[PDB]
Amino acid sequence: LEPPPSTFQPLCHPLVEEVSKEVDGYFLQHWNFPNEKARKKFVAAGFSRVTCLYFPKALDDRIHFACRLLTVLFLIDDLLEYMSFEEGSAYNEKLIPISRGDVLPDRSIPVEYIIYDLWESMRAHDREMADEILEPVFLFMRAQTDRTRARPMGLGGYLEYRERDVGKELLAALMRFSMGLKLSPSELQRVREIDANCSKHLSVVNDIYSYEKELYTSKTAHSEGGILCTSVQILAQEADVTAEAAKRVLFVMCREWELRHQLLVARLSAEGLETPGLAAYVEGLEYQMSGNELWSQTTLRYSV
Amino acid sequence: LEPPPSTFQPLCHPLVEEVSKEVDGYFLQHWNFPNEKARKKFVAAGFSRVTCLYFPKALDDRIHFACRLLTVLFLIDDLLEYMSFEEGSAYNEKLIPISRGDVLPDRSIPVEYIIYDLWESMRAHDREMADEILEPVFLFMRAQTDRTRARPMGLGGYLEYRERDVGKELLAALMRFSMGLKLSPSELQRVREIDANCSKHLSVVNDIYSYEKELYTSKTAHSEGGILCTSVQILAQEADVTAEAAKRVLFVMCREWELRHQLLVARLSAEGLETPGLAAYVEGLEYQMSGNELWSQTTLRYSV
Ligand SMILES: C=C(C)[C@H]1CC[N@@H+]2CCC[C@H](C)[C@@]2(C)C1
Ligand SMILES: C=C(C)[C@H]1CC[N@@H+]2CCC[C@H](C)[C@@]2(C)C1
Ligand SMILES: [Mg+2]
Ligand SMILES: [Mg+2]
Ligand SMILES: [Mg+2]
Ligand SMILES: [Mg+2]
Ligand SMILES: [Mg+2]
Ligand SMILES: [Mg+2]
Repeated sequence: LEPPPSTFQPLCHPLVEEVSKEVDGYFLQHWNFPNEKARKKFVAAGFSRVTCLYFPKALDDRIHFACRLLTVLFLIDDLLEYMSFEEGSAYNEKLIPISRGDVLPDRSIPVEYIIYDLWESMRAHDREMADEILEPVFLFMRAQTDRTRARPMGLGGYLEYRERDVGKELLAALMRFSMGLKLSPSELQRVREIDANCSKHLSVVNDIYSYEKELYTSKTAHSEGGILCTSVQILAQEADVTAEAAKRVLFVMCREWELRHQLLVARLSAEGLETPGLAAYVEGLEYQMSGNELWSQTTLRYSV
Repeated sequence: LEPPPSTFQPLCHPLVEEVSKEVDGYFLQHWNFPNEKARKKFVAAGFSRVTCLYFPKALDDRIHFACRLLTVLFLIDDLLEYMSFEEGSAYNEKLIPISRGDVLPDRSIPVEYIIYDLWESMRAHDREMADEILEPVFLFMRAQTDRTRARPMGLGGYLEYRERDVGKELLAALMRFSMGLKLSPSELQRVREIDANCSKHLSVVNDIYSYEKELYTSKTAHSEGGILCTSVQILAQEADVTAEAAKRVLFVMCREWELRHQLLVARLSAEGLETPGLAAYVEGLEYQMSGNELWSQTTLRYSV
């Protein structure tokens, strides 16, 4: 699969090697893997590597929090595939009060205490910015088991839903936390078109590379949790082409979204609305798009 | 607009010039054009040229019938843009029994006697093959004013509907007629998937090139008859990109349909199911696709 040209230059956080060792090591100590094969597969994924590609301008003393959060979320994303919507929702809802810190974790259950300790540590570091990630995470978690996944969707409807399931908002708040980048409500409201555009790119680039993994899952895992929900399948169906053909077409659309990002950024600046905070922010989103692509292309999570 | 690479090479009927003069000449004599500007615009379109590009292997003494039929359908297609759906339906429905020869035309009304005389001349030449064009034409006519045009559609629903509005079936029956190419019902059932795929290519290539014309029409003619119904707008809205962006993506999808045509034909031959008749037929479909594209990218109908 030959990606169409992009003008985006992906960047990776400079501390990626040390932070990946730290965070992978933490999960290898605490998380419950079913066997050694699974432990190796976990390390192969490079969950801290994608985090460092997503947030290359994260502050050095903050990048690890982001790595931990995305790692645990990846792990849960995989667990949900073996559950019904009802079971998955129950699993996720239990972690919400724990994430807030309202409820103590069962220390015999790694997901509970990992989640609890992580969020406590983030609030200890920067309470205001950590709290601003909570609702975006819960919105993502609830989308994961939304019944809409069991209903046919068109492309537009899918992308509207997928903005939640792909965790666009959580990634934005996490990026801001990791960079210590504070924005006003007016600044935030100002870039909503830019956000919505960026989420389609993240979503579809992921869909393109994760399709084979997810097709297999739809055949082998739970009839609800493993359900095939992806732009690749949707376009293949609507246009009556193969999944591989749909990937090639979707990749061209991703590049059109890249062009639109540049246009929207130019226009924000042109109408005198680009603050220094907003400039750092929209550049931040570009790294998310190019980083997501670079990792997705190379990660063993999708290639094997 | 740079079309991506294609391996389909167009071909034009050898008698294109003389048949064009003949058929243009007939319509200039009989059709009620409003003024000299419209007469010139009619000749500028090259309706017999597109017909000769669609059916380059038509029999020398049948190609003119196809030019006449497509020419009158083009003229009516344009008239409908200034009517409500209801008016358009009444207009087309009048012509249906006349096309059958069941009702005599009012000889003071050019569209009626042109339609009557044409179909009578086709039945005189080859009755069985002429009759096989009737219902496909009527299916297309009824799609033209179907209120589904004014209701939301996704890409898949559009392509399904547009198969009728683009006249895929009538073009196929007309192609066979013009070539004297008789296929059995079983043979036709074998290539149904091939037909469906070819329809999407004809549709979207036309949509891409005729978009500027249709956009202008939507803003200036009847709000129903001139309504913008096209994959360019549908994809632009589904993806939230410009019309120009949608065209680029759609063009790549057209090449995917070309690949699929080649795969389906190869499979048909491999299974020992490609009769000599079917071989001629599928090659004929390829000419429609490439001829449609060559004319669309060059006709003054779309560029001015
Ligand atoms: C940061 C990414 C590479 C996204 C890819 C898909 N995963 C699924 C698990 C939960 C994450 C938020 C994410 C959507 C992240
Ligand atoms: C044969 C073609 C080039 C198609 C182009 C669009 N026109 C519009 C008028 C009615 C025709 C059937 C057609 C769809 C033919
Ligand atoms: Mg997943
Ligand atoms: Mg998921
Ligand atoms: Mg995926
Ligand atoms: Mg038209
Ligand atoms: Mg039309
Ligand atoms: Mg058109």
